[PDB]
Formats: sequence, C-alpha cells, structure tokens
Amino acid sequence: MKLAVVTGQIVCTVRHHGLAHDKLLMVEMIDPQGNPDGQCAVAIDNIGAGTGEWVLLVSGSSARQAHKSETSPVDLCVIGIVDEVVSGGQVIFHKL
Amino acid sequence: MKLAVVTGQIVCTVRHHGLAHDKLLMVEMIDPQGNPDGQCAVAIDNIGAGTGEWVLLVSGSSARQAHKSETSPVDLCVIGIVDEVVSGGQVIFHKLE
Amino acid sequence: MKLAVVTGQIVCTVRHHGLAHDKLLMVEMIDPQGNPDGQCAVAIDNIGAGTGEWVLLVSGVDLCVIGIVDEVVSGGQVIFHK
Amino acid sequence: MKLAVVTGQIVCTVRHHGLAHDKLLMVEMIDPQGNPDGQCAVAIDNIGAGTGEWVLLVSGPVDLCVIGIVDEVVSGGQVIFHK
Amino acid sequence: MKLAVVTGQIVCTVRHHGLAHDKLLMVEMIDPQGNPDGQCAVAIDNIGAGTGEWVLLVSGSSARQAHKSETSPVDLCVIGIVDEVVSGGQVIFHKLE
Amino acid sequence: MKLAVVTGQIVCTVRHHGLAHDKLLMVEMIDPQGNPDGQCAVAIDNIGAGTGEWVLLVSGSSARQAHKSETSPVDLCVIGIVDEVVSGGQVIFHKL
Ligand SMILES: [Cl-]
Repeated sequence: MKLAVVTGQIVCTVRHHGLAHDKLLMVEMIDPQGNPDGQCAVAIDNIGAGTGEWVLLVSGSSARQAHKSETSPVDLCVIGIVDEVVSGGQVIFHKL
Repeated sequence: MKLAVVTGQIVCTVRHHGLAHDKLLMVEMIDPQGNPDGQCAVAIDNIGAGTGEWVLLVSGSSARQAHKSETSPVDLCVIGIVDEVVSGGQVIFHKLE
Repeated sequence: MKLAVVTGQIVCTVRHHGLAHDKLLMVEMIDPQGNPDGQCAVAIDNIGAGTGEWVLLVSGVDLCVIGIVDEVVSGGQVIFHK
Repeated sequence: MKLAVVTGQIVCTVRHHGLAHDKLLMVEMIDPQGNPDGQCAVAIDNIGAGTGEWVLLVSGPVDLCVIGIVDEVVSGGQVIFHK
Repeated sequence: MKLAVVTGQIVCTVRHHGLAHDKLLMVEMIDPQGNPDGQCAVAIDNIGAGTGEWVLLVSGSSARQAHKSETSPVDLCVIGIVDEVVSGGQVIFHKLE
Repeated sequence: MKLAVVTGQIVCTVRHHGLAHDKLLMVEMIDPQGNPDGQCAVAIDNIGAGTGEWVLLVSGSSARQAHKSETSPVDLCVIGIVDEVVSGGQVIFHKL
C-alpha cells in the first residue's frame, strides 16, 4: 500500500467492459513525507478523488478486489482519500 | 495500470492456443511529461489498438484476467485506447493531435 | 519481517469499506543496530500502535503491523526496551 | 511479454515427471531495437523452437515460457526482424 | 532457502493471533564463504533455535505454509537448525566448533 | 527457472517435519554464461544430485509443488540435473 497524488485524468472511450464507467486517474507516487517518486501510474477510481488530492493506492490482486472483484482487469486502485498526515503533533499534509 | 504507445507489432503464426487470434503489439511506456520512456514490451490486444495510438496497459495476473482468465499465458494486456491524457492542468496527449 | 518505529498517522475518513476498522500508520524502518534508517513508509495497522512505539512488519497490500515490540536484544545487548 | 532469441538448449534426461514432454531453452532477451541485450536466461518450451529462432516469452511451471515463435517484428514503420 | 545466524530476539507481548506463541528471532543471513553478510531480518520460529545457532530460512508464501498456512502473517520462517555446512569440499560450519 | 551448481550440502537433524528426509543442497546460481556467481541458496532435492553437478532450480510456489505439494515448506527446489548445455552447436557444459 502506497501514498500517491492525483496529478490528472485519462480518458478511454473504447475500453475493456469490466472497467464499467469508473474514472481512470493519473497518479504520481509519493513518500509519506510528500516526496515524488517520479513513479507514474494510472489508477482506477470509484471513491471519487479529484486532482491534487492525496490518495491511498492498492495494487495487484487486492486492486482487483478493491475495485469490485477478482474479475476486474486492474492492477492499481484508489481505496482512500487522505484528510491529513500527522507526525507527532505536526500536520505535514492537510486537505483543502 | 500504465500508459504506452503502440510502436509496432509481432506476428506469430505458430502460437499458444490461449493467445487466441488476438493481436500482439509492441508497446513502449510513457512518462509523466507525456514522452516515450526507455521501457518496452509486447502486449496482447483484442480491443484493436493501432500503431501510433496510446493505450492503457495492465500487467501480471490482472492481465490474465483482462484477456480471458488465469488460463491465458500473458503478463501484459491492453485495456483501453487513450483518447486524451490531462495532467497538471494541461492536455499532454490527444488523439486528434 | 522488519522492525519500524511509528512516526505518525495518516487519516482517511473517506475510505474503501474493505479497509474499514483499520488504522493507517506512518512508519520509519529500523536498521540492524536499532536506529531509524531514513526510509519511511505506510503500514496498515489493526493491532493499535501509537506514535513512538516500535512495531513488527510483514511484507505482503504491502506493510502490515503484526505486533508491538516490548524489547529487542541483539548480540548479547538490548538495543530497545519499551 | 518479452522477445528473445534461442541461443541454445539445456539437456536434462533425469527430470521431474511434471516437467516431462517439455524442452529447456537457453535464451537471450531482445531490446526495443531488435538487438540481443546481453542478459541471458532459461525458458521452458512446449511449442518447439530451435536455436536462432526468435520467441515470445511470458513471465509467469516457474518463470519464462515460450508462447510463440516470431515470424516477424515491425516497429516504428520499419521491420526489425523477419524469419 | 537461505542460511542465517540467530543474532538475537524480539519480544512482542501484544501481537497478531496468527503468530501463536512462537519465537521471533533476529536473523542475519550468511554468504558462500560461511560469514554473516549485511542483510538482516526477523523470522518466526517454532522449531526452537537459540541465539548463535545457524538456521535454514524460508521466505514468502512458503514461509506462511511452513509456519501454519496462508492465514499466517509472516514473510520469513525457520525450517531447521543447521548441524553443519559442507561447501567446496570443506566444512565451513559445525555446531561443535 | 534458473541454472545452478551444487556447491555442497547442509545437515539439519532438527528440522521441519514437512521436509521428510530429503537432502538440503548448497547451490550457487550460474552466471550468464558458463560460470557461477555470488548468489547462494539452499535447495531441497529429491532427484538425487551430487556436488559439482549442474541443476535446474524452481522457486516459489512451484518449488512447493515440485517438492511434493502446496504444503511443502520450501521456496527453492531442484527439478532436474543437467546432462549438457549446447550454445551454437558448441557444447559449453557436459556432465562427467
Ligand atoms: Cl526462479
């Protein structure tokens, strides 16, 4: 499980039917401190995260489960939006 | 998933039955700034992507599910053709140039 | 498995229902000598570890707390105690 | 999946009976530009590829398995391999 | 599998139920020449290894199977205590040395 | 799947009961191509390979299957002994 920032959005009209009508968001991995890994990816989204918001990503077979079921053709899925990250009385990230 | 550009194709007349008669695309990955990275591979495709087009790729067991089932001998599968990619408040790719 | 110190907490009220009734921790890994080793990470936590506590982590999403560490002894010497 | 050239054969008469009726190949991976890329490997083969032939390899009974023999490869407009 | 030296131990009174009451050893891996390499870890143990002793370690899903089943939350498990290691026609470790 | 050379033997009297009475061999992975390298490991063996002989190793869940079943507590198993390796028709390794 990893933290990531939603950097944007991808649009595929012709797509695999098992993606339903869920958003495909451009996500860029970060350290929990907030350090871009350069690592880019596209994550399916059914929670409803917007760009700039920090998200919690699950990959692999859990990414399938998290999206819907084992049938899902996904290897990367957003399972949470971050409200804040604290570090002993200090809020290093907060959602606005 | 990952973004790649269909750079070409592979033709295997003699092939594993679980590949069906689906297409075998040469794909090169794409980076945040919208550019072809170093990384390359071959991905199966029944959606019908063509060379030059950008595609969304799934890998590992998910690719097997995507293509057919765990019977499928694939580690990479195309799950969509990309119409446009908007990142950082800027359109970094669009079909219609 | 790996040792780590809980450096903080990640809050997610809006969350996947499968992840429900779990805590999300910010953790920093501990090197062979009992020192925090820079590389920070995110771990799932259903035991209930607070910041400052040491935790045992299994790698298999990925990081999960599988215990809170009362003490650690190395080559004869205690390198950590609650 | 990955492209590779069959560089040779590994012979094992004494073998696990589950592995029976398969061929063991020595393969070298092929980079984006159609050149052998140094990193050699071992692949299982139940199709039947000889040395010199190019093969398609899936990564996933152990790791590398030949899932086809390559008749030709075209990249950015240009044919980089033909049988 | 891998050879390691039990260098110490970890005590977790509050712990996941699927760890049972098994021991939690600090293990450092060993290299071909018979020496403690850099790599270290914590491994579960119901065989009963003691500090100083060399042990055979299994990792990943195999470790879960080794310890109990896929219910076990472990990525490392001891599967034996090493009496001796003979390599290159030379005894490179023995209990009684 | 990887090539390896059996460099020696390990002896564990007190051992996991799911190892039966099978040999535990010191194995050193073979570089590309012809000689060994740093990578060391211990592989379970039920084929019966001796020291110096080149072996075919399977790891992970297949290593479990190859040894006996999913029950097996092994992450590395020898599934073949090499008779020979031929490059471009040039026997680079042959068994004595
Ligand atoms: Cl392997």
